[PDB]
This record gives sequence, structure tokens and C-alpha cells, in this order.
Amino acid sequence: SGSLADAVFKSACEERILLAYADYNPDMTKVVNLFSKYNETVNTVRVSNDAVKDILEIVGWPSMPLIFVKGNCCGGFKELYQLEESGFLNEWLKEHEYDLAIVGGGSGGLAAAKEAVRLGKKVVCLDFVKPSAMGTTWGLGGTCVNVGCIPKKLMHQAALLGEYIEDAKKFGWEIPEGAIKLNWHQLKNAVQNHIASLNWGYRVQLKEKSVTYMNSYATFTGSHELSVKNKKGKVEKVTADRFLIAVGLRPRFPDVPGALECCISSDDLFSLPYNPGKTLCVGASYVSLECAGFLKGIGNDVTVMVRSVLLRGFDQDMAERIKKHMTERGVKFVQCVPIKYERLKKPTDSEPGMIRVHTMQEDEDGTKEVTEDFNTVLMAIGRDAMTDDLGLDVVGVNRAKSGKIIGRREQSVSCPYVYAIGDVLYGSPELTPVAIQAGKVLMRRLFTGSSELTEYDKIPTTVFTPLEYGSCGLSEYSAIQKYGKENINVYHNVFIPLEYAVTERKEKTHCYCKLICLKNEQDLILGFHILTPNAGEITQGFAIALKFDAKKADFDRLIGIHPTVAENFTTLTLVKE
Amino acid sequence: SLADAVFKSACEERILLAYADYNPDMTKVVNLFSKYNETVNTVRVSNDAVKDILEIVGWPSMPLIFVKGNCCGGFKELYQLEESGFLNEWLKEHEYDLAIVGGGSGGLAAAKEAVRLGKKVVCLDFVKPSAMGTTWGLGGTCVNVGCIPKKLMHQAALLGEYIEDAKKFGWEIPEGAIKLNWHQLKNAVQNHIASLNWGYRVQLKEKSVTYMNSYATFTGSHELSVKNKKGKVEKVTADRFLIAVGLRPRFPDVPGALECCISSDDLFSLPYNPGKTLCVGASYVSLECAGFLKGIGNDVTVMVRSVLLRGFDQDMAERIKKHMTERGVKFVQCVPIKYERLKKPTDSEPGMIRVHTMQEDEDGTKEVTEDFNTVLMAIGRDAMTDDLGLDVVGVNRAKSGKIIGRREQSVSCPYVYAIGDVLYGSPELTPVAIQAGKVLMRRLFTGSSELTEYDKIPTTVFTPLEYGSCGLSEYSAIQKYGKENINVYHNVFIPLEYAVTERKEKTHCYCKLICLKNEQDLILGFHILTPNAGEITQGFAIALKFDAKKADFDRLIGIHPTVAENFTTLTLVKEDG
Ligand SMILES: Cc1cc2nc3c(=O)[nH]c(=O)nc-3n(C[C@H](O)[C@H](O)[C@H](O)COP(=O)(O)OP(=O)(O)OC[C@H]3O[C@@H](n4cnc5c(N)ncnc54)[C@H](O)[C@@H]3O)c2cc1C
Ligand SMILES: Cc1cc2nc3c(=O)[nH]c(=O)nc-3n(C[C@H](O)[C@H](O)[C@H](O)COP(=O)(O)OP(=O)(O)OC[C@H]3O[C@@H](n4cnc5c(N)ncnc54)[C@H](O)[C@@H]3O)c2cc1C
Ligand SMILES: Nc1ncnc2c1ncn2[C@@H]1O[C@H](COP(=O)(O)OP(=O)(O)O)[C@@H](O)[C@H]1OP(=O)(O)O
Ligand SMILES: [Au+]
Ligand code: NA
Repeated sequence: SGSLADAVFKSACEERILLAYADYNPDMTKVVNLFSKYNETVNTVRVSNDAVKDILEIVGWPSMPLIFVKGNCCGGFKELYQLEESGFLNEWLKEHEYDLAIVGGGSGGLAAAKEAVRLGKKVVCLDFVKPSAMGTTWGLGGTCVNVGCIPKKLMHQAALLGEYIEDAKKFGWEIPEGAIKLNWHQLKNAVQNHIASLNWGYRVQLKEKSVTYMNSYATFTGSHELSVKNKKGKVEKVTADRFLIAVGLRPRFPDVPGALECCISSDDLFSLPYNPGKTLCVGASYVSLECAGFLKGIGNDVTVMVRSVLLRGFDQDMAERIKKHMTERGVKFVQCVPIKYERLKKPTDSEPGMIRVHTMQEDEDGTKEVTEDFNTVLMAIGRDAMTDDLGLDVVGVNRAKSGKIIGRREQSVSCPYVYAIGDVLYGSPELTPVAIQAGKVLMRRLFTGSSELTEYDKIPTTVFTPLEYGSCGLSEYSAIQKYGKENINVYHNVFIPLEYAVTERKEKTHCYCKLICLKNEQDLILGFHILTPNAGEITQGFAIALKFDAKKADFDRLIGIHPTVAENFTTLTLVKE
Repeated sequence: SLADAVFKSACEERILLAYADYNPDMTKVVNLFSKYNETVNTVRVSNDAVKDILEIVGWPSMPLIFVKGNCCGGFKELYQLEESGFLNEWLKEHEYDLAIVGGGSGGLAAAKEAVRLGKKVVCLDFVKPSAMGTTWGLGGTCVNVGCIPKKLMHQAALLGEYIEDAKKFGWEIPEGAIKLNWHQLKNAVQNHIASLNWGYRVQLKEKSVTYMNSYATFTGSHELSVKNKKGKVEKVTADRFLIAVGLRPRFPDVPGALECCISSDDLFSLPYNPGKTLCVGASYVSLECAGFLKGIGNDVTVMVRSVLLRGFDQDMAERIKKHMTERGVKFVQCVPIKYERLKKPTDSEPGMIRVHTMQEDEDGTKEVTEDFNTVLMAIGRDAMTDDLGLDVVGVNRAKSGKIIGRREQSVSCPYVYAIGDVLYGSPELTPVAIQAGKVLMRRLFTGSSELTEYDKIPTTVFTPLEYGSCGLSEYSAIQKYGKENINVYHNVFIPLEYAVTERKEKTHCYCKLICLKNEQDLILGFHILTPNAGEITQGFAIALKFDAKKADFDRLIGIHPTVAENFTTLTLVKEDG
């Protein structure tokens, strides 16, 4: 019998051209002939049948005989003849400046860059941030470091520390009385200082590890040619055997009068030179709610305008609960969608501007136009791939209707030497640790010939709302939609974190956890959901249960740590219905 | 035929004989019960189920007798019961199905679970007062003088460090030293304890459990004599007894120890600020307390004579000592040779103790004294079971007062059981007592074969910087498997909540993962030093119920930004530092 996957995938990495076959199917001469044209030897592997099904499953091609070129799977002869007919194959076989060109200095980009060079490969990293419509820009690290997870969590923590001052008093700390205010200017500088240290850290790390970095915006001008333009306007050509597109997304604006003129975004909020003041958040996304949250927590009057539901994609039971709590915490929610934004005042520094927001509200006997004045309006409806000016048409990299790249796993489904990871990969969950993992693993497949795949199912999340929401697996609905109400047990409880027991927090009547189980398969766990302080820290480890098809019986036989919130998952007995 | 069927038959039936192949002397048994007008039901076990059944009940050989749902052993054991007159008394009707001695974690758990299975139950709690005369209500050690108050006083200490963080994040707090009022904290705490005490007392009445606030002693084979506070003495009778008395603080045979020093029992209800404080002992209790006492502003000293946290990973213990040292706690290897009272505590002010220590100078060794306001004895906790009359029912004890068990069954007496701290070699933890109680009741009254899982129990020490652990220490692992077969993976990190601060904790957070190299880095233990160690550890502990490998941690996607995600990216190997 033939070879196994292991042997195939390493020989594919080692060898310049590889043909992997099962039976001596015709057209294999036709291959050797094709590469004859280019003075190229063609190595060869007889695979076992025992192994065909797996190998095809990994590389994502349908049928038995496979070509690999400089460690990239092309498909069958059908695919190969297109590359040659197009002239691509001739260009591809030529020596190139870099082993791998990475477009994007984000979570995935930097992860991939570090992992690649660890496997001794010549790598170039291109980061450039086209500025917000208000003209905001930033350093190396991408969305998370500069305008995402990092600043957001720090501003959440600020808002929590506010609620902690009040707790301090109930525990006996004699704090001088008088309203305590939050100075925005201090928080903002505090945050931006850390972002600076990260930016610098990442820039160092690349130099320390021998990775070329260019602060230049890149566009494909040939089959293996990026044209890259820097801040000055200087333009260079870069060449590589492989490309990774790790471009991520940018805040979405709606096609409304005054939107791009009058409203800030995620990109702008974390470096504002003024206290945002009376604030309107437009959108139901996790971003809208998370933000909306902390601004109220640092003392601002906050309003959230939604089109229909909060957190579309998340458990709408859990979403409704967040809304009830955030409501009791003085955030105002409304059904409206603005029809126009009008600027009344420009911000100075040290002072915000004034926006008039136009809505159309409905009574019993009429529909009539309404306005309300806010200091600052945050647009937070979505994030979109900005890939038009990339020249993916030049390399023939297919995109979805959204700007996202359609993959065979991380491989462009059209072009075999161009790959994509993180937010820009069609249907990739838009989370930092996913980009990083997808990057690290891909590099280990390409340059080591391992069969390791990133696990994009059962990913734990946390929404950093005023009272945090942690989740893993299916929602109550999805489970019922899929399996039917008669076959789903939901176990749940309410509870009071001990840290809140001697206080009069509104959070005391809102903490809730629940466990969603397949009744016909020993209460196998499909999902869990918790509303609590430190939801992030609780969820992460319990998420590993779903990598083992854990049953409710496994949760019940686990001994608790007391006193913690987490132990509550150890003692669920009440059934939802 | 199989185990299940045997154990249910045993629950259903008054008298059961289980055999595999009949031996003589089995008539001699049925003849014995004939004397009691008693039917003797009978079961043929299959050979396949023999090995399991013996393993569950913990007896060596084939033939098994069960009496009112309790396993007695073979004929050898049965003739003892009859020769002793115990068998005749046992078969008589009794007032209660189960008498529970102790209103603690296990006692109350057991009582609730028993009555849920529709059984007549009596619960006996009484608190013999501290040497200083302190007493308290229902709920036992955890509720009144353990986990609950301790965690609340820890939380107080943390909120202190949070005020300082609030300022670095931009909260304008009026400047001037902020002091903590002990009297407020103490009343805050004791109010919650009151609500718990009252809650539990109600819950028993709500659920139809008889509660007697009376100290119990065995005066017959099936008779407890119980004395209440007034001095009134009552007789209680039952078919079964659960002993769940737990432990009490240990004092040394040193002049003035009991006179001059307080304990855990006294500390959480002190009418005074403890002031300058000496903690005697290296136990988790000594350190946890020393911790929060320093955190609310007191001058704290810890006297230990040997290692810290004996039983715990001495790497992690050393790390805690350095941190607690940087936080102003003073550690000394002396052991007091006498305590002398200088002042009585009075008028919500503390007293003054003179502590005598033997030190070494250049040419010799000499006596020394130092003055503390308050000395807390944290040597350990011991079983106070002499005045229980376990000698009457012939319940064997270990050299310490703890009850020797066949699992939770007294090894000597088949209708007396023990759980929680007083059960020889039970880990002394609230969730263990509770589980042991809940499960036992389900075994006794349902005939299930479910065992409490006493291996791989997660803990957290609530030191100023929390320590969470599960599984083997790095030492145990090497002792057991040998250095050549143990991988330790580890890393340092900085919780984001601390990034913009000047906290000492920034240079002390550390996690590590202990792995069996020769079995795919199977995980034997993990250890983390961090904020919220309790909440992080709980879920990761379930990994050890599935023999998780390092490869399972690496393929888990993280939640960002959290501390917990650090376990998903360990790459560095400890090389004997
Ligand atoms: C407000 C907010 C909060 C978030 N909070 C969380 C959270 O709590 N947890 C979490 O897991 N995720 C969170 N996310 C999502 C997370 O930040 C992203 O999913 C992640 O950063 C994506 O990484 P990436 O490398 O794929 O893209 P990015 O992080 O966006 O990096 C892409 C980089 O490529 C650069 N680039 C783009 N085009 C070019 C070009 N032509 N040439 C050169 N460089 C180019 C971009 O400017 C950017 O520098 C949050 C996102 C936002 C907006
Ligand atoms: C300071 C401190 C901190 C702790 N922190 C933690 C922690 O953080 N996490 C954790 O998991 N564990 C912790 N523990 C341990 C925990 O308190 C015990 O493990 C747990 O309470 C044991 O419960 P139990 O049911 O075995 O006994 P207990 O809760 O001690 O119940 C025994 C009760 O029975 C009563 N009794 C005794 N004799 C008689 C009699 N003859 N008749 C009637 N009643 C009687 C006693 O007065 C007492 O009320 C801590 C302990 C202490 C002291
Ligand atoms: N007379 C004494 N003086 C000072 N410390 C003491 C003491 N007796 C016990 N301790 C400490 O107080 C702690 C509590 O004792 P313990 O009975 O719980 O020990 P262990 O947990 O090892 O069984 C122990 O760490 C013990 O340290 P040693 O192991 O060095 O004894
Ligand atoms: Au290779
Ligand atoms: Na008890």
C-alpha cells in the first residue's frame, strides 16, 4: 500500500513540484510534459487509499490526483493548465525577493509574521492606516491594539472602578464625601500611553526577529508583484512566492445626510481630545453597547438608537437581560433610526461640538418629524472590508458581495499562493484570538507540512457590557430550531456575587447563568451563557468542556471553588420549562 | 442480576443477601433473622458485576448482607452485630430515618437532599463557644467564621487597592489619607452572616427538617442524648446517623496562648480594630488573614517555624511570600515561647500582648520580647470528638479525632456515616462536604452507585494576590514520574486592569502547566498567581476530568482581553530555575 498524509504533506513542503496520486490515472505524462517546458523536475507520491479521504478533506479538493507547487496545493491538471495558459505559472516558478508577503500589521498579520520567521523564512510585513473621515490615524498593531479590545477594556475598567468607589464606602473605607467626577483628559492620555508602548513593542519585536516592516499601503500590480505607497507618497515594488491578506475591516457608515460629516466612530473615540458629553450611539452591535456602557459609567448622559433587536447573532434572552440592566443603569434605548444629522457647532479642543439628530416619530393620529441635540454621535452599525483598491482582480482573488475574500479554508478559492485570515476571510468570526490562531497554524501548515486546522466552532466570547456577558456554543433558540423543544433541557439559576452582598448594587437582581443540553444524548452540552462580573475569566476555561463533548453529568461531578461565581455551573438543578 | 439491580433491591428491601455461588452458613444467617420474624430476600449476582459491587461497598469477599439499605459485610460482621445486641435494637422502629449531627456545610446539604427523597430527618447544631467566649448561629464554619466573612474582608482589602487605581484612570478623588473603619466592615459582614443564619433556619422549617439547637452525644446503639443551651436534655432515635461535626482552631501547649491569643472564630466579630497584629502559623488561614489585615492598613507580622502552605506547590508559596513581603507583611522563622497580657481589650479598643521569642546574637542565644495589640493563632484545626460517645456505638477514630471510614461509612459500624472535615483524609473544603453529603443521601435512599470524586480538586488561596491550583505540584509530578518525563510550561503576564498603574502585582503574576512528556503532555496540574484566580481555575479544572493534553489547551480559542487566555498560548519550558 502507498504513503500516509504525514509523508505526503512534508514531501509537499520539501519538494519544488509534487504530484500526489492513488492509481496511475492518465494525464500524469501531460503534467511532466507541462513542467518539461520550464526545465523543472517533478517529484511524485503514491498515496494509500486508507489516506485519500483525509488528504482531500484537509486541502479541500474533490478528486484523487493533486499537484503542489513550492509547497502550495493547486488542485488537479484542470487548475494547473489555467495557471500556465494565464502565464501565472511561469512568473510563479521564478525566484522572488520574499518567501511570504503579509498585507496587514494586525493581530493575524503580526502573529503570522512572527510564526513564519520562527520557521526560518524571509518575510515582509506591510501596515498602513488610511485615516478616519475626521482624520484620525495610529501606529502598528491594527484594530485590537489601537482602536479595539485594548482601549475599550481599559475604558470599561475605568467605568467599573467608578462603581468600586461606592462599594469601598459600604465596606468601611472613609472616603471624603462630595461627588467624584472622571477627568476624560487623564483617562485618554493614560490609555494612549499604553497604546504607544504596544505600538513600540510590536515595532521592536519585528526588528528583533529579523522581519522586514514597511509602513506602506499595498496593491497587487502583478501575479507576484505588490506596489506599495508610503506616507511621503514614495512607491516601491515588492515580490514574493506567497501572499497573506490580513487587512481586517473599518467602521461602516450609512448612506444618510450628514453621517460622515457629523458622527465619530470606534477609530475616533479612543483618542478624542474632549469629553464626548451627551452622547448618542447608533447601532445594536457589541461595539455600540460596550461603549454606550462605559460613557454612562464615567458620568455621561448616553442614548442608544437601535433598528430592531440588540446583539443580532447572540442569545436574544441574554440580549434582553442586558437591555433591562443597562436600562436600570440609566442608559436610554429607542426604536428610531436617524433620517439626517445636522452640525450646530464644531468641537474645539477641551470642548465637544453639538449635533442635531432628526428622527420621524409616530403617535396615534399622525407621523411627525422630531429633532434632539447631542454633543457627540457614535456611528456603530457595522465594520466592512475595504478591499476595492487592493487590485485582487489582478491576481484573480474572488471576493464575496461584502469585500471579504472567499477561501478554501484560508487559501483563496481562485488563486493557490494567496491566503487570507482574520476579519477579511469570508465567514471568519471577527475576534482577535481567531486571527492569531489562524495565522500561527496556517504558517505551520505551509512551512512544516502539518495537518493542524484552526477550530472555528464552539468559540467562547465575552461582551464587555456594564455587567459582562460570557457565552460558548449554541443559543437557546439555535438549539431548539435545530433539535426541537422536546429534546433540549435548559438548566439555569440566578445568584448574587458575594462582592455585591453588602452593597445596594442594581447588578444584584440581574446576574444569571444557563446551560443548554441535548436531552436525547445524556444532556450533552451545546452551549452555556452567563451574565456576571468577570464573565471573561469564567467562560474561557469552561469552554474547553465543549472540546470533549462534556455532559451535564460532568459539570455536576466537578467540585466547586468556594466562594466564586464560577461554582454556580457545578450545581444547576432547576429546568427552564 | 447486575450492580444497579442489586443496589435498588437493597434500597427497596428490609433485609437482602447477595451471593454468586451459594456457600454453607447461609442457612445459619436466614435462621438468625428467623428469630426476628424477618423475611430475608436474596440475589444471584453475575461474575461480571462482582468486582464492581465489592469495589463500591468496599468489602473484600463474595457474600453480602444489607439491612434497612445499609451494607453490613459477610456473616462474620453480622454475627458481631447480633452477639453485641445491636442487630435486635437496629431492627426496631425508630423516631427518625436519619439523625444528622452538625448544622454545617455537609449537614445542611445532606438534610436538604434526604428530605427531597421524602425521609424523616433531624438536624442537630450547637456552637461550643471560643475560649474568649465567641458563639454564632446556624450554617457552621463557612457561613459564620470561614470562607464567607474571610472573602468579604479580602474584598475590603482589594477595594483599598482599587481606590488607588481609580485615580490613575482619571477619577478625581479628594487627596488626603483614606482610613478604613473596622466597626463598619465588621457590622457589614455580621449583617450578611445574620441573613444567612436566618435563611438556613427558615429553609429547614420550609422543607420539613426538624432542627434542634442542642449538642449531641451517643448514649445507645441508636440513641443520641442532646443538651440545649438552657441545660434541657432530650433523647433522639434513628435508623441511621451522619456525623458532620467538622473541626475547631488548634492552640499550642505554650504559656498564655489560650489567655492572650484570638482565633479565626473570634476575628470576624471583634468589637475592636485588631491593630498591630502577629499571625502564628503558615496555614492558608494565617496567610489569607495576614493578607487582608495588611490590606486594611494594620502593621502585620507572620511567625512560621517551617515552610509556608505545607501541602501546596512550594514554588508558588515562595512567590506569594515575596509579593506579600513587597506589600509590607513581615515574615519571621521564630516560634513564641510565652505570651504575656499587658492590657485587656476594652471600650472598642484592642489590648496589648508581649510575645517572648528566643533569638541568637554573635557570641550566644538570648530571650527577646515584642509588643503586639492582637495575636491570632492559625496553627491548624482539630476534631473535638471525645465528648461524642463514639466509643458507645464503637465508631473507630484516627489518632486525631477524625472518623475512619469505608468510603463515608464508619469502618466499624454500618449504620453510622461521616462527611466533610471530620472524615479521615477528606479534603477540608466547603464544596467537598456538600457534594459528599448530597451524593451519600442519593446512594443510601435511591441505591445509586455514584461516588464523590475526591481527586483533582481545584482550590484558591485568597492571599492579597490570589493563588489558584489544580492537580499535582511540580514537585509531586517529579517525585512520581521523574524529571526526564515532566514538561513544565509557564509564562509571566500583566493583567490589563494593572497596565496604567504602578501596582507591585505587575511583576508577580505567573501561571504554569505540568505535563507527562511520555503520554502526549497529559496535564497533571496547573497553578496561577493572579487577580480572580478562583474564577479562572474552576472551569480549567474540568479539563482534568477528561485527561486533557497540552494540545487541547493550545487548540482552545482564547477570550481577549482576559488573564485566563494565557493558558491557551504557553510555549516556554521551565529549565530548572
Ligand atoms: C471597538 C472594537 C472592539 C473590539 N473588541 C474586541 C474584543 O473585546 N475581543 C476580541 O476578540 N475582538 C475584539 N474586536 C475585534 C478585533 O479587534 C478584530 O477582529 C481583530 O483586530 C482583527 O485582526 P486582523 O489582523 O484580522 O485585522 P486588524 O486588526 O484590523 O488589522 C489589519 C491591519 O491591516 C492594515 N491594512 C489594511 N489595509 C491595508 C493595506 N492595503 N496595506 C497595508 N496595511 C493595510 C489596517 O490598517 C490594520 O493596521 C473589537 C473590534 C472593535 C472595532
Ligand atoms: C478561616 C477559614 C477559612 C476557610 N476558607 C475556605 C475557603 O475559602 N473555601 C473553602 O472551600 N473552605 C474554606 N474553609 C473550610 C470550611 O470552613 C470547612 O471545610 C467546611 O465548613 C466544613 O464543613 P463541615 O460540614 O465539614 O463542618 P462545619 O461547617 O464545621 O460544621 C460543623 C458544625 O457542627 C457543630 N457541632 C460540633 N459538634 C456537635 C455536636 N456534638 N452536636 C451538634 N453540633 C455539633 C459545630 O459547632 C459546627 O457548627 C475555611 C475554614 C476556615 C476556618
Ligand atoms: N507550635 C507551632 N508553632 C508555629 N507554627 C506551627 C505550630 N504548629 C503548627 N504550625 C504551622 O501551622 C500550620 C498548620 O498546621 P497543620 O496541622 O495544618 O499542618 P499540615 O497542614 O502540614 O498538616 C503548619 O504549616 C505548621 O507548620 P509546620 O508544618 O512547620 O509545623
Ligand atoms: Au518543510
Ligand atoms: Na456539617
